[PDB]
Amino acid sequence: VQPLARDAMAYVLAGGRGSRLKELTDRRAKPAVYFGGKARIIDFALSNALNSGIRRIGVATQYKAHSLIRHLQRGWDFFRPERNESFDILPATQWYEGTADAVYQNIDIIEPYAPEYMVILAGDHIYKMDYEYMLQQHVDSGADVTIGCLEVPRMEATGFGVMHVNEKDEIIDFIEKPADPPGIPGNEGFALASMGIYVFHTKFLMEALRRDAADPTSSRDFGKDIIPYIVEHGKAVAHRFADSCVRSDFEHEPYWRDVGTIDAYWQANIDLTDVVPDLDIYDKSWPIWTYAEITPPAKFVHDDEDRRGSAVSSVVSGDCIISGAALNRSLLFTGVRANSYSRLENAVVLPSVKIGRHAQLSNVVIDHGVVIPEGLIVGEDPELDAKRFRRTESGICLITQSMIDKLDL
Amino acid sequence: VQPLARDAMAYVLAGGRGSRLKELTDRRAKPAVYFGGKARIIDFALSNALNSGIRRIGVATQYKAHSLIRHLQRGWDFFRPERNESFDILPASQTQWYEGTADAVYQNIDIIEPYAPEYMVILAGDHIYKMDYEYMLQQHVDSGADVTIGCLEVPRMEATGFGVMHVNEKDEIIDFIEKPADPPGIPGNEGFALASMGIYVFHTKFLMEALRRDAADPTSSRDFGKDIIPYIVEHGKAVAHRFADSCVRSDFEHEPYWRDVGTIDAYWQANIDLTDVVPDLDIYDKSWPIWTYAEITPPAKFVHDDEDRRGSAVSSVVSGDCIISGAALNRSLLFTGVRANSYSRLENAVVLPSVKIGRHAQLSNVVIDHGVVIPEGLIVGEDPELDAKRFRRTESGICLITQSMIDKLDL
Amino acid sequence: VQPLARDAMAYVLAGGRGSRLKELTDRRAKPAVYFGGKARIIDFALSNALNSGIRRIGVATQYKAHSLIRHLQRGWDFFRPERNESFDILPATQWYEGTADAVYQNIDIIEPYAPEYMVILAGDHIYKMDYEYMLQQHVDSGADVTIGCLEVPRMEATGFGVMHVNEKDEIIDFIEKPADPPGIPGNEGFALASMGIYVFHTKFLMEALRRDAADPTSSRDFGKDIIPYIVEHGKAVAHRFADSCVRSDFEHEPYWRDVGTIDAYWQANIDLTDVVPDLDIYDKSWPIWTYAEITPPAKFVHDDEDRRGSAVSSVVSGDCIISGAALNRSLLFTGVRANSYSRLENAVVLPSVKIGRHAQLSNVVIDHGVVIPEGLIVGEDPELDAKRFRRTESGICLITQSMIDKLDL
Amino acid sequence: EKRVQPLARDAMAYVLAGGRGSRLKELTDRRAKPAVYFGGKARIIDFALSNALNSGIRRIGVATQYKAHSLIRHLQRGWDFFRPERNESFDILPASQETQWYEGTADAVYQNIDIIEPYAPEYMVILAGDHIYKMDYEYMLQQHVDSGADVTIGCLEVPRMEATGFGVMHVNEKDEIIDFIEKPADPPGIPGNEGFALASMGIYVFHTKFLMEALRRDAADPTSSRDFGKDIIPYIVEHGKAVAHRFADSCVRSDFEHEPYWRDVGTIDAYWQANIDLTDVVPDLDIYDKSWPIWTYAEITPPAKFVHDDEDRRGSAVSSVVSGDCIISGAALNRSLLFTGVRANSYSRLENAVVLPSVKIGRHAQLSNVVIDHGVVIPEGLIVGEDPELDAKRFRRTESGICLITQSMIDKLDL
Repeated sequence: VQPLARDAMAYVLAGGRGSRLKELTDRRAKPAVYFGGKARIIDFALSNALNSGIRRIGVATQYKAHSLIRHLQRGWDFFRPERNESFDILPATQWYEGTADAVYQNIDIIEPYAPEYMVILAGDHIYKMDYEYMLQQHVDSGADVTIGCLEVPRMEATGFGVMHVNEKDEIIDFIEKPADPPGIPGNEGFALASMGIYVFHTKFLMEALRRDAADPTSSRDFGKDIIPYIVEHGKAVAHRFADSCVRSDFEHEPYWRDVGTIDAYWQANIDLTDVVPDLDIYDKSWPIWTYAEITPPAKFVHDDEDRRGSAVSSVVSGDCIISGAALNRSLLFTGVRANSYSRLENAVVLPSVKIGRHAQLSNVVIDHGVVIPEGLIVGEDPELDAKRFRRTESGICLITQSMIDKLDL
Repeated sequence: VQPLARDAMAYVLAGGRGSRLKELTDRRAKPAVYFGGKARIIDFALSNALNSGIRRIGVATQYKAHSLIRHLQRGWDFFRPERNESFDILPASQTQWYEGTADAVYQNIDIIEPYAPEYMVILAGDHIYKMDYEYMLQQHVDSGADVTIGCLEVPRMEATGFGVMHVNEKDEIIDFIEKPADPPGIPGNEGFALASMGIYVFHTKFLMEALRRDAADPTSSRDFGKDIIPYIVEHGKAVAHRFADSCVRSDFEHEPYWRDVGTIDAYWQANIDLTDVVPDLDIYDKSWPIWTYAEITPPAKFVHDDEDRRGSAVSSVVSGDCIISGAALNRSLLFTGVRANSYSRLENAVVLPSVKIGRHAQLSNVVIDHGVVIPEGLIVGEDPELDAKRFRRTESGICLITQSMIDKLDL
Repeated sequence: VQPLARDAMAYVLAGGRGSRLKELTDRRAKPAVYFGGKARIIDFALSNALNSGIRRIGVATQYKAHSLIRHLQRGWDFFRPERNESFDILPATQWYEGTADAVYQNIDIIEPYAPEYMVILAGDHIYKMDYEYMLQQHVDSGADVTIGCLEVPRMEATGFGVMHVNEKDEIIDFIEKPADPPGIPGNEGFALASMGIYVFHTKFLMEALRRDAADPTSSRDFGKDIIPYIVEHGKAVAHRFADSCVRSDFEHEPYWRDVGTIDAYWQANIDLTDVVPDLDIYDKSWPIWTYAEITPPAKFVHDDEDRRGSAVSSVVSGDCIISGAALNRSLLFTGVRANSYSRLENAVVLPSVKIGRHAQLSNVVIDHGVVIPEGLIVGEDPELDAKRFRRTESGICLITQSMIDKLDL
Repeated sequence: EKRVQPLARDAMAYVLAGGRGSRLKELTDRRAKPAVYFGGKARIIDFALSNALNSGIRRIGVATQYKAHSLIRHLQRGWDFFRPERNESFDILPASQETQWYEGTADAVYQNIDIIEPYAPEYMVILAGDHIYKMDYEYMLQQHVDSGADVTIGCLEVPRMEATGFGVMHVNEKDEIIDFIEKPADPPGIPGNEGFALASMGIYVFHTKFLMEALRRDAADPTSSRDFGKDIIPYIVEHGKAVAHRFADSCVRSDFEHEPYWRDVGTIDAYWQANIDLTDVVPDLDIYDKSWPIWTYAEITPPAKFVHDDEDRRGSAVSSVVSGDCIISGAALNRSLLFTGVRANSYSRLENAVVLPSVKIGRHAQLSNVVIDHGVVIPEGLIVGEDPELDAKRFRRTESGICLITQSMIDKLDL
């Protein structure tokens, strides 16, 4: 009779340590990692909730949340309770004992709002999805939990929490990374991979997590304790990402990215420099909100036979001054200073980085605020680079300031 | 002890047609004209008021002000009355419009009175400059003047096109002259003259009766520069305040910066000079920021790198949400949202927001109005007689391009 | 599945004079008249749009617009275009030569948004409605216009532009203020009363308006020209208020008021003093947004035999100081200051009113900011009362500052 | 130089808000003292924040600690209007920057040097965030640079009998501090005017340069309790120059406030008194002074509604202060102060009651000389203020007969 997103509350689990992103997540959680030239990773789930019409949002934080909390304070500050909206930042006596405990310790935050539906969201993935489709299916199916799932070729799901399904898209088994992922009935060769997105009726959810906290035997996680429990003792249904995903007209397939490794993080950002990227960051119909300040425009200067500031096949944010520096196939976040006779290629450059004169960097990820000393060469000597910085097996160097300062060169 | 701006209300006069900007001000008052890549002209005076600590701002607008008013509604929306801040947009009505710039104040006494400020800072809303108004506020009460007037220190040859302040040894105004052929020089500093910036400071009580006396005078032109100021220069006490004293000069600004941008060449030159390696105006300054209306936009993007086409910008300023797809930019300033397409070329171009450049177009020495769609293959800057017959072209060689003109050509 | 509000624009008509409110609207448009103790009239239509899910709103203004426009600038300032929200104030040859011209002159504001549906609203009524219902009837009905109608007893409708329908609620004729109004077939005694709420497909509305500006015989009005044009040539289906009205559990009937006359304005505000008011201003599930400031609480002072500052069976806003004044069956907006030995009864007191000592006013509407001189008496001399101020037949006095200024006797 | 621009442009206010409100007992059990409500809408911390705002300080940092959940949430929702590109900043700084908490009140600044120094403020204004007072810090800033002092301290001029509970500053003819004693049993006196002493408000103005010096060389010394008044301040009064700034010179008074207002509300009786005092005809604190307004977090709420007038119930407030969204239904209120959302029902009576937000007073309940905690649902027929011995056993009753009532005591309730 009315749209269901009115009665929904998005609960964002943003306690991801990153870990596999190494120094990139040393002083910040993975949802706080920058992506795309402007936003952060957590901005996609939050914008999905906003654009789906969900007016109540909770975000549970955990590992090194100081930068994430400050981002959510400064950027997602426009919710007003008297308009029936709310944005609750819910940081962790001591740590949360998992991710279902992240919902248990904040019952007294949710239950005052009395939402009828809770949309449990992973806050460390890049994707655009209309959660109204997932809410309608949860009501129409009468399930205890609806789980969003990717349709992935049956060889990529080997590194995924895979749900096996029958012909009515009801989940009959969950397997953590099966060696031979079970396929879709009548559509073998594709398996359903878990997105970490679950829809519950709130009364059912409050009861389920409460039983979990009364189980000293439990690890207090949705995927290892809660989700297997309804899969076996109850009713679980799968929601396919392709049904809910919001595709631009310049998007060639449903887009979802885990950016779990340094190589995957690098590839997802550099792919935005392509002629027609997989992710349309120019889409106005399903916009991504984030914290942004009014910045001066980007500037390209110098044009001698010695030095020319210019960008080619590149994405350049505002407040960037490209002073006699050559940029090719590079993505620059806000406020980057590149100085004369320097050159960057295949570089993901996080905000407020300064490139010293005569430096030459190839196939790199430069962390926030790093000052690259004058004349530094990266991407030329693999063994020297693997000694000075963190180098992936395909030649991408993660460069942090603590690596830079520990060089007598 | 206490700062004077706490008890001051900046009153910005924003009803300037800027007639000599021609089609650039067709449907837009001069304070609403875009400048510098992101801001509009009126944002400088308002940002000077804010950064000087003046928490009450009134903006008087006149002709074709819908786009200016919407800018003020959207960009300057953060003032809170219960924190003793206010931002009043005061368009003419609430019999015709404002009879003059002094009537612009007079019609709005009942807006000014409830605030009861002790000082009134009358600002021109159509100039580009940075200034700390507390210095001027400080000189006013220490001088006992009836009005303090902000003045540029310009060489006498260039002061001939200004309203010039004749000043004695105490910088007291003994005569005001409209565009003198031989401008009176500063005593002891001949060769320089004092040119009015249109910045005034009054005690609010003094100002209210002046404009009320001006309103009860049928002879009056109802204008500050013609009726109120020349009245004080001879019957009251008028003192000049020197812009060099109060100008907020960035460390990378070689001189006090003030631009009128009163003609198309002057508007073009002021914008295009921000592409210098060291510009006169520092748009990367944080100590005295210029606030404006801005939205979150995607970054600028450059695509294609062939021998046929290469998207790139050299010696240029490029705002966000600009897609430079196989287009070659040189010495150009692009506002937000520009789409430049394959095989096109821009040189010495000021390109206002949301302009599309079609493939194979080549434009040199241009000002392209907001939202203009340049047809594919158009050439500007190559045939002066053809460009002048097609567009508004200055005698210096700069074309102003509007969509009306583009729609008016088979050729 | 998708809510239709996501793709609609609410276009509020707020250029009304409210002439039978007399000096209450001498310097304000009727949509800017205060109502309820904190809000103004137009806030209800705007809140209905916001709560229905509509985030693109345009408000056309005309007569006495400054305080209305200043109200919209500072109260409805939280919309952000890059979140696909918009709020346009449209005071945009002289004025609006009608009401259909109010849209025609602002097509250049509308069709760039390219909304799929237009919801044309009257901005001078007090009501709570979910516009998703009428949108969800419009696109299923396939009509060229859905018109919101109140089902009123047939002798109330004599002041309405009345339409009658068949068994399928299809509008066959439109009669403006019928002396003997046509009743609904089958169940007569009641009639459909048009509320001035129109729903269109945007592409249809644009043509209907441009063909209405083509005809020179046109008064350029919806209800007078375009609306009767479609029921004669196109398809119109009425929509019943009771199906869409948002009623609290404490509102015993669908609430809608016109407050067209001073007596009707007084009545609607004073009825809020009831124990069980017809309008529940405490319904948080459909809240009315307005311009509001942080204000001090209400203060009640003095308690002697001669003076006692207190309010009984009244509604008192913040920043109100009831100092030795006795209030009874009154409603006070923010900022009122009633001083010692004064007495108010059956009074609607607009913001910032000052009641001097010993003043005793009864059955009045006091205009915004009026200073009541000490010892003034109203309500005891019906003959003297009509001579100083404006008295209705029922004996309600509207008091403005100008009436007080001219008071010798 | 200048001598024209205000010093506040180059200052940053650092609000210490990590206190426990020790003697407020159950009122600060799940709130820090800066988060305790005061006045009818605002919380205690809003006064120091508003003083900084209205003084011209656009850079604020708030250090939190003990049970900071609702305090931090209050700061996120209310104090959210600062924009860094306008040279404004509001930093919420919880104690997670190391080992457990902040070692002290000076540790709260040293742990956050990395946030302070990029701003590069010229002057540091250290504020206690648990006092009710209105003050223009610009007077203190300008005094600091004309004095050449190392630290300037805000001081209350109180009779020496009352200065026995404060940190007392011993000054000379030039109000230059000679000594500091922690709560002297017989405090020293001011030259030219003894019978009075200078008591520390906990307000310190530093040159940021030297403060960073004093804080870094205070972390690397295990002799220090890592506090300003206990460790930093006494160091300067000995090795440098410490000057006393008197609240009477910078206090912002209304036309309706007859004396420099400063309250500590450190106990339940003091807290109850400070709120009830607002119901007086001429209050000591003028909450209607719009020249120095107190900003806080507030929502659009419905008005206050009074209803019923029979022979035995009449909803009415007398000599009281009633906030919005209050429905006084057949309830009589006298000498009370009600925050937001309070629901008082028929035949109930309140006298001398400070009623925090969203309290519900049940029918026939009669309460006298009480402080009711936020959200407490008073059961029907409850009688408080009638039986001193039984009220003392059921609730937190003060030595002067004020009962603090929390929900943790309404549930635990018997004969």
